[PDB]
Amino acid sequence: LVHVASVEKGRSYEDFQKVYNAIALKLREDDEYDNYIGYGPVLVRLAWHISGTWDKHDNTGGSYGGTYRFKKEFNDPSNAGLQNGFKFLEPIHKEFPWISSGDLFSLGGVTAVQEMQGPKIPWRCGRVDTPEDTTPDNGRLPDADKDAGYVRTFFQRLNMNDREVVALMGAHALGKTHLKNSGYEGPGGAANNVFTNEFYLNLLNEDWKLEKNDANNEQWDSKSGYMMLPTDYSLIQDPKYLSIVKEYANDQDKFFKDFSKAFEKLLEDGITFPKDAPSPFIFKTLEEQGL
Ligand code: HEM
Repeated sequence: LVHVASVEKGRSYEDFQKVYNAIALKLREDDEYDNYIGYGPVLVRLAWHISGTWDKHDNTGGSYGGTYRFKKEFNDPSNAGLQNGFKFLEPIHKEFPWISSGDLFSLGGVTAVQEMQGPKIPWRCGRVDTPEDTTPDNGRLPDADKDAGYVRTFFQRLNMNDREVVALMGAHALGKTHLKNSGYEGPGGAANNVFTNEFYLNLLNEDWKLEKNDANNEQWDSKSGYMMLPTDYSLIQDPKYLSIVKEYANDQDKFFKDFSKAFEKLLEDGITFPKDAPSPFIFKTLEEQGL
């Protein structure tokens, strides 16, 4: 399967910076969502789940085709709760009907991270919508109730290595688990709509307790009111993972730099970019624009 990036006709940096600003302006406006967390965390989760279907072996799945717009992927049990990120973006797609679905879902994730004061993420245009029959089947996204060997093995399919996996998981400092979506409940920290390295700090400094929640699932709970998933706590159980966790709890700039590279790579897996294709765009935030 080859998927070649095709820039939307005649579009350039300024067009996509207009779509960025539209998403970012609505993130500021619709602030009440999920008890004032706002839409940013569900939008970086949506960009991860449309990319996380990729399989390196046959180049199926991935962010290129925008296939989450089809019922099979929209109704995947693993995507429960992401309909709220879709409905947030649907106004903006009506306003810029020329951007492809893959591009709009991935730029929403980029915009949310930078607007929640994360690192800049280089983003590239050119994903092309593909037919309903290209939609990957349910079951390619990871279970939460498993251990470190499962996480390592699952992420080899998206060929991410240990460092990349640990840098990507730092995004679980954002938002929260919702019992009616996943059977898990609670936030992982106090700053859950500002991008920081707090996931790593909480993992190493809190007093975790294995408890059973109302959906009868086990999760790691702390006195402070935070929770960690079994696959999250996995990172301090494995010796290779645990020493990268310590590296990111001791250096927030290295965390930001490595997250930026692994999230771009995540979003680009499966796509062939021609050598005459434009460079990756670095978008300015509303704040850097005085907007
Ligand atoms: C083995 C890996 C992973 C598993 C099992 C997993 C699982 C989960 C689960 C069960 C939730 C709760 C969903 C809900 O109830 O609403 C969640 C939320 C979230 N995850 Fe993951 N995740 C994984 C990796 C990642 C990665 C790599 C990213 C992003 C780079 C990510 C970003 C998020 C975000 C931002 C949320 C919060 C959503 C919200 O607030 O609504 N996840 N994760």
